[PDB]
Amino acid sequence: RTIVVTTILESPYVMYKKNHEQLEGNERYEGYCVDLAYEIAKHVRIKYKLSIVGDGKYGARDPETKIWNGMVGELVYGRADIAVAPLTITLVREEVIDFSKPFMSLGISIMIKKGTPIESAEDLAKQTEIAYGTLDSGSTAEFFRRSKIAVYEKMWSYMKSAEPSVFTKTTADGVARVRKSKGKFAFLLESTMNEYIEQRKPCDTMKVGGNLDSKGYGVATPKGSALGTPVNLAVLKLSEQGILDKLKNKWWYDKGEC
Amino acid sequence: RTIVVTTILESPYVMYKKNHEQLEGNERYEGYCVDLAYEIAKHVRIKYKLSIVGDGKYGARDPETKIWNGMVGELVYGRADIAVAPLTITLVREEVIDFSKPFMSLGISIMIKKGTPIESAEDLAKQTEIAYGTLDSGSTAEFFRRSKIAVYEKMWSYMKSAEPSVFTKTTADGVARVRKSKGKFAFLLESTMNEYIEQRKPCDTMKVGGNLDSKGYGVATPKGSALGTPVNLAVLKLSEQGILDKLKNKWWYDKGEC
Ligand SMILES: C=C(C)[C@H]1CN[C@H](C(=O)O)[C@H]1CC(=O)O
Ligand SMILES: C=C(C)[C@H]1CN[C@H](C(=O)O)[C@H]1CC(=O)O
Ligand SMILES: [Zn+2]
Ligand SMILES: [Zn+2]
Repeated sequence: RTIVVTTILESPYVMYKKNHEQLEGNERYEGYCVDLAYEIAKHVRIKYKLSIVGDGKYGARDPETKIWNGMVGELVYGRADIAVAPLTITLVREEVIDFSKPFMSLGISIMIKKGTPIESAEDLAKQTEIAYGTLDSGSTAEFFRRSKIAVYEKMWSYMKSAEPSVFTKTTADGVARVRKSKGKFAFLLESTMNEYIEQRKPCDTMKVGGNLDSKGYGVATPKGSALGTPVNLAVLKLSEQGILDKLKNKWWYDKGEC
Repeated sequence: RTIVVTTILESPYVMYKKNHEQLEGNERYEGYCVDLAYEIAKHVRIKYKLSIVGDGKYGARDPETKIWNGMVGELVYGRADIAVAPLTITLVREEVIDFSKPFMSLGISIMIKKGTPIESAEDLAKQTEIAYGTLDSGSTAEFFRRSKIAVYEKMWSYMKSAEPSVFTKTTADGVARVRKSKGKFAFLLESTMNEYIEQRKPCDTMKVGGNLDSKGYGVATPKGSALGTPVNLAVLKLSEQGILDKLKNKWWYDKGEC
């Protein structure tokens, strides 16, 4: 009856409101994905409750246990009805859950500290003075792991052997490390996050080059679900009324501090 | 057994090869969508035959007869198995057919003759010296028709009353009219086509501003079809192996004459 929407803390998708400790239920949270979930639930006509996923992950299958973790896992095992999050639409995920058409478009991109002499992945690849890394798990790591393009294989071989580790746990962590490494560390992250951070004080980062790939985030539901179709048409309607553009502007640029 | 793939002539998606009159079947054609269809059919393991849609349309429902026309129509009425074309993923279409995840990302955009004093839709909207129009039917017309954003309503009201008609039949026609109007006509078209034309001689056009929206083209199949799922995973695989990027580069930029 009250449907379970699994989500995850990630700025500016889902964040605690300033006085969250005095608040209850969905009121604790705000952000792009909270507003999206509200809009979708209005069109599909459902009451829902946002739940932060317990294990803090997006969704991968353990090669040993074959268990899906994260939000994908909550859907696969029947413990959530919908996931609304910056969940990258990937083939291994699409094989076990259903994604809506993308609510957001993006690509893997490069974050540098202002003044770093790097404009492209090719600049990074041909050197070692400036270190570079992805998140430890997620779709970006996986892009590099699986790539068969020369530049990207190089980069992956470099990252997978670099001492000490170039990979980081969270967006915050990768960003802190760009900001503290005096130009000697670039972070490979999705363009959406990169763009957001660039408009945040201290305004010492920038996105450089084009993106390395082209993909989307999708709202996810379990296979066979009766919410699949209405959720999909809901994303398209919202896209077509301009509401997805409006919410991106709201959370990325209306408040931009740079 | 040999599955019917409906398509349409549109450069550089599907074009006649130089010696097409001496050739037979799928060999008559080349382009981005011909290569896509080949790649998809390889992964899904199907033999197929490309058919140019008889009525030369993409897909709309007549408000009087309720008949779907064009490629969408061929799928809806059972006369084609798959459509592979620059078919924009729209809600009214998604309600009657199935689209794969997008194979290409894009948006409505502005084409000007080089030297026209226009950088944005806002520049166009606030004036009449420089005329502007969309194709007569398609997703772009429909964007403007349905928009509730102020700038775009203005533009739509202007276009729907302008004398003589600002709307044109085909991409070629809109382009010819940009090129012959001495800077007094701008064409609103999808960014993909705009980008292609900009790399074609006489190199007298350019794309200006950002896009007005964000959407994709999808491969389409009839609702309930056994090819739906494999086609969808096939697009994602191809996206993930870099083949969609490779084909775009091939048809848009490898040969670019500007
Ligand atoms: C925030 C992180 C862990 C997520 C967000 N989208 C990707 C995902 O859906 O896997 C991850 C980012 C990345 O891999 O660069
Ligand atoms: C080539 C034309 C008629 C097609 C291509 N995509 C759009 C469609 O799928 O409707 C149309 C373009 C447009 O509306 O600007
Ligand atoms: Zn707190
Ligand atoms: Zn000919």
